[PDB]
Amino acid sequence: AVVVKKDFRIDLENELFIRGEVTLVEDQIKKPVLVISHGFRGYKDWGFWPYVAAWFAERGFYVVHFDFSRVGALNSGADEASVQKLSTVSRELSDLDAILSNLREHRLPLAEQAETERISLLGHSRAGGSNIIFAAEHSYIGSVIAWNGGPPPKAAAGNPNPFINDDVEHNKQRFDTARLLASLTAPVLIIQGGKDREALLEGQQLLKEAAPNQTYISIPDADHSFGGEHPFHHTTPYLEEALEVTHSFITKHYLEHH
Ligand SMILES: O=[N+]([O-])c1ccccc1
Repeated sequence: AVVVKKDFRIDLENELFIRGEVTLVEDQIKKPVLVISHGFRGYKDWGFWPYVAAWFAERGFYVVHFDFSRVGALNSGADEASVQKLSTVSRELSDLDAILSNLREHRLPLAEQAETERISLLGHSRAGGSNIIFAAEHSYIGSVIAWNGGPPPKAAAGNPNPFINDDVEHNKQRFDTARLLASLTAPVLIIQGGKDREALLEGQQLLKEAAPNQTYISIPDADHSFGGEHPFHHTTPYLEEALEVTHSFITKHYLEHH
């Protein structure tokens, strides 16, 4: 049982691109799909992501994780205005659309082993919110999990990004995850570490109050990265628990029960 890792690159407009990887144990059968989105400071090789992708591949998934367009732009020497424009939630939604379209058109590596009837999303931090938005707007997403994220987007930390300020202001209803969670009939899981930063914990309580239909799990002693921040020598009890709970939540919802 070898975990294969197949690199790919999706060419977008002009000089932009998405680099990604498919992680899979090749069993000559279609496997449910997990698409992973990294957080605002992440990239596909950051911290626990390679371990996480392999962990789900060992447990029966066809896994996709990838660099958002803004990562390749930065690495390619794009200037600050270009990188800032690519850093909106709106661009995340568009990059996810390119990943999912290429998956659904069987252009990703080993796509004959992807069960595209059974797509789940896993998003970390800021991508937890954008994954909820994407899932709510796309019927073909069957379930979504957010790790230490979920609340509606707002202006990023550090330097002012005006494109982010405009994106947030022109999309207040569209990006309101409390309203989206309340009406989404697909199962949503939010895992939140109890040691995380305290404006985030308050945002998470508003989601649970707004949308008690969904599933909210606390890991009381875990921080924003479940201890798996870069570099990654080994897993942690908080990351293993988040993986277990995420896995259990997905399989619990594969069969339609009533
Ligand atoms: O209250 N909670 O346990 C909770 C609330 C939001 C997200 C995760 C857990």
